[PDB]
Amino acid sequence: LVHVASVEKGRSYEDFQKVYNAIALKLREDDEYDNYIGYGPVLVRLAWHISGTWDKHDNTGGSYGGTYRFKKEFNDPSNAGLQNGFKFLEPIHKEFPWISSGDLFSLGGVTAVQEMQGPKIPWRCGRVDTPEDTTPDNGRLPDADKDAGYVRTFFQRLNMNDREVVALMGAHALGKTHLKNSGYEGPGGAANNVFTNEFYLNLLNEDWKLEKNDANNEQWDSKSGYMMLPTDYSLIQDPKYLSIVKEYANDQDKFFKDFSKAFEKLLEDGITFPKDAPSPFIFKTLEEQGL
Ligand code: HEM
Repeated sequence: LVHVASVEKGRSYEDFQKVYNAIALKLREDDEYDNYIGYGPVLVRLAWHISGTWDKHDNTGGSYGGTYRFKKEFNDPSNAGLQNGFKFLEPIHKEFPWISSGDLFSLGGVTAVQEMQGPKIPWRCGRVDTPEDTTPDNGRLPDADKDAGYVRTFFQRLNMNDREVVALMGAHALGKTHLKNSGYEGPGGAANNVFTNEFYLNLLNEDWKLEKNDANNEQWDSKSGYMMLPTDYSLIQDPKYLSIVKEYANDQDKFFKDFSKAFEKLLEDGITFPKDAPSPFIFKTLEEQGL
């Protein structure tokens, strides 16, 4: 399967910076969502789940085709709760009907991270919508109730290595688990709509307790009111993972730099970019624009 990036006709940096600003302006406006967390965390989760279907072996799945717009992927049990990120973006797609679905879902994730004061993420245009029959089947996204060997093995399919996996998981400092979506409940920290390295700090400094929640699932709970998933706590159980966790709890700039590279790579897996294709765009935030 080859998927070649095709820039939307005649579009350039300024067009996509207009779509960025539209998403970012609505993130500021619709602030009440999920008890004032706002839409940013569900939008970086949506960009991860449309990319996380990729399989390196046959180049199926991935962010290129925008296939989450089809019922099979929209109704995947693993995507429960992401309909709220879709409905947030649907106004903006009506306003810029020329951007492809893959591009709009991935730029929403980029915009949310930078607007929640994360690192800049280089983003590239050119994903092309593909037919309903290209939609990957349910079951390619990871279970939460498993251990470190499962996480390592699952992420080899998206060929991410240990460092990349640990840098990507730092995004679980954002938002929260919702019992009616996943059977898990609670936030992982106090700053859950500002991008920081707090996931790593909480993992190493809190007093975790294995408890059973109302959906009868086990999760790691702390006195402070935070929770960690079994696959999250996995990172301090494995010796290779645990020493990268310590590296990111001791250096927030290295965390930001490595997250930026692994999230771009995540979003680009499966796509062939021609050598005459434009460079990756670095978008300015509303704040850097005085907007
Ligand atoms: C083995 C890996 C992973 C598993 C099992 C997993 C699982 C989960 C689960 C069960 C939730 C709760 C969903 C809900 O109830 O609403 C969640 C939320 C979230 N995850 Fe993951 N995740 C994984 C990796 C990642 C990665 C790599 C990213 C992003 C780079 C990510 C970003 C998020 C975000 C931002 C949320 C919060 C959503 C919200 O607030 O609504 N996840 N994760």
